[PDB]
Amino acid sequence: SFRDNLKVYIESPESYKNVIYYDDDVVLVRDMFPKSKMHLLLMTRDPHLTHVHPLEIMMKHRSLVEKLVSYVQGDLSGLIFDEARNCLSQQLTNEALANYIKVGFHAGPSMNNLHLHIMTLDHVSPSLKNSAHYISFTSPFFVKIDTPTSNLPTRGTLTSLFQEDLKCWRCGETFGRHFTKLKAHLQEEYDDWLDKSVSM
Amino acid sequence: SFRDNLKVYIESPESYKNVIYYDDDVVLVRDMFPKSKMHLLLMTRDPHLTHVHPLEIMMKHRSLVEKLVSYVQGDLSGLIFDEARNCLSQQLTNEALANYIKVGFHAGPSMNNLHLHIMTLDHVSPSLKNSAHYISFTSPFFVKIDTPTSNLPTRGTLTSLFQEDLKCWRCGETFGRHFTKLKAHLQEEYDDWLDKSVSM
DNA sequence: TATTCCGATAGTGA
DNA sequence: GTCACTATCGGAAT
Ligand SMILES: [Zn+2]
Ligand SMILES: [Zn+2]
Repeated sequence: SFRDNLKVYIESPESYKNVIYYDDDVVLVRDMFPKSKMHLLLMTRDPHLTHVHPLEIMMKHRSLVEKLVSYVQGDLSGLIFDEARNCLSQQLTNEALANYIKVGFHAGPSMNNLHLHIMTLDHVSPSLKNSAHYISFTSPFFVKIDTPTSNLPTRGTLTSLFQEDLKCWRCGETFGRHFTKLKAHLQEEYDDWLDKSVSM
Repeated sequence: SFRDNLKVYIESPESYKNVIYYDDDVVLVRDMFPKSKMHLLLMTRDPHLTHVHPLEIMMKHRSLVEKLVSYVQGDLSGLIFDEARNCLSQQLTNEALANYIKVGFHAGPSMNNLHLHIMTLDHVSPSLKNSAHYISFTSPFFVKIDTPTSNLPTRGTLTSLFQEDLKCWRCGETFGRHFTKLKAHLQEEYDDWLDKSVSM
């Protein structure tokens, strides 16, 4: 099944150059279809935990949540900032980049192996091809890793999000269902953010 | 306006080789986007009648209706059969062709100059490109010229027809909204009809 | 809400 | 229900 496509990264990380980190516990791998300039996946290698739904992970597996956050903010932090500088600009400091990165799970992932998204905010990417892509990362469907448990969405409830009008995440401008127009505007927003960020 | 596109044929039929007949009263012209193998338009040149709605023509202009029918069955009859043989097959007799030709108005034409469609039944044509095309010629939206007045549709009432599932005019097979599949089937139906018709 | 391919659907401009 | 262009929307296979 296509839904098991990610299992090869946790089973044989030694085989993939796009696996930019692995140890006995986790794998950090580049998303094959990046939905922002930088888009990485952090995957547990635990044979049981990998098949636990991310909302259940957030609710009842706080040790794993803390462990993943610890990887992101510690041992993988330098690596992630270098990936971001290569994907965006060498001229961007850790401080600028940290405020331009989000980390979270999809509330309804299609792939069955638990994967934590670590990505830049731009959503400027050739692989961003439709409204559902965009909405999945910019609505409550994207469950940020620091969401309090009492604020988690209920499994299966967010279907209707995907039919809503499009709004730019940065400035709030609306685009109805005109995805192509949104796309062009996201480019502009990135150009703007970059100019402002390097200008210090 | 694009809606006045046909007026050139009644104003200056002398200028167009695809005007296959003209006199002081009418013009017979090839449809520029034929929706069957043969698709002709018979147009009154009368400055007033040309802008009368076809349903009003059918209801209250019986002399013009009779005159158009007289052209079709009389002085233009040989011409129409030749067009049909060239468009379909030389091997088809007048008798076979007469049962494979329909004559009628659209209940809601876009073009403003009154035009009577004279066309073969096949609907096999590169210009037949969507469901609305097909439905416009095979439903009550196509008002056959011999429709009794008491059985005419009311102006503006047939909008909903265009959303219905597709059915083959010849054998009744249904295709949902799969237009491409209908198209392929119409080809087959034409091949079948042709084989049967020349086989005397 | 995995991608990709095809095709139906919708709005516009002329 | 003029055409033609663009883009959105929808199902199916993988
Ligand atoms: Zn914006
Ligand atoms: Zn049929």
